[PDB]
Amino acid sequence: LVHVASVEKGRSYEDFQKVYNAIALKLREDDEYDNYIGYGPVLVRLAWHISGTWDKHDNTGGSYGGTYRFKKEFNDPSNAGLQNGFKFLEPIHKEFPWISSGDLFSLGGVTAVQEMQGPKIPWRCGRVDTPEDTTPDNGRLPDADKDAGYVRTFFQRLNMNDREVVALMGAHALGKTHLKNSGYEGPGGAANNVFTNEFYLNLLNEDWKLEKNDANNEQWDSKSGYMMLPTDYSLIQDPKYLSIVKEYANDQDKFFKDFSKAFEKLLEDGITFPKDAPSPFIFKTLEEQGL
Ligand code: HEM
Repeated sequence: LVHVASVEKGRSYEDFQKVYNAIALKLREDDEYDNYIGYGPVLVRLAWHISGTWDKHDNTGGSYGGTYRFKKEFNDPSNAGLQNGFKFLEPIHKEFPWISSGDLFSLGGVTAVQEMQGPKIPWRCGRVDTPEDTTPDNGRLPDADKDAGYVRTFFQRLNMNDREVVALMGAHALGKTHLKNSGYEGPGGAANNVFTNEFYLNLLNEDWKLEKNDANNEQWDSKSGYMMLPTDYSLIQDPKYLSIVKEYANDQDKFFKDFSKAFEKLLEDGITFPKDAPSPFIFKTLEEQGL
């Protein structure tokens, strides 16, 4: 399967910076969502789940085709709760009907991270919508109730290595688990709509307790009111993972730099970019624009 990036006709940096600003302006406006967390965390989760279907072996799945717009992927049990990120973006797609679905879902994730004061993420245009029959089947996204060997093995399919996996998981400092979506409940920290390295700090400094929640699932709970998933706590159980966790709890700039590279790579897996294709765009935030 080859998927070649095709820039939307005649579009350039300024067009996509207009779509960025539209998403970012609505993130500021619709602030009440999920008890004032706002839409940013569900939008970086949506960009991860449309990319996380990729399989390196046959180049199926991935962010290129925008296939989450089809019922099979929209109704995947693993995507429960992401309909709220879709409905947030649907106004903006009506306003810029020329951007492809893959591009709009991935730029929403980029915009949310930078607007929640994360690192800049280089983003590239050119994903092309593909037919309903290209939609990957349910079951390619990871279970939460498993251990470190499962996480390592699952992420080899998206060929991410240990460092990349640990840098990507730092995004679980954002938002929260919702019992009616996943059977898990609670936030992982106090700053859950500002991008920081707090996931790593909480993992190493809190007093975790294995408890059973109302959906009868086990999760790691702390006195402070935070929770960690079994696959999250996995990172301090494995010796290779645990020493990268310590590296990111001791250096927030290295965390930001490595997250930026692994999230771009995540979003680009499966796509062939021609050598005459434009460079990756670095978008300015509303704040850097005085907007
Ligand atoms: C083995 C890996 C992973 C598993 C099992 C997993 C699982 C989960 C689960 C069960 C939730 C709760 C969903 C809900 O109830 O609403 C969640 C939320 C979230 N995850 Fe993951 N995740 C994984 C990796 C990642 C990665 C790599 C990213 C992003 C780079 C990510 C970003 C998020 C975000 C931002 C949320 C919060 C959503 C919200 O607030 O609504 N996840 N994760």
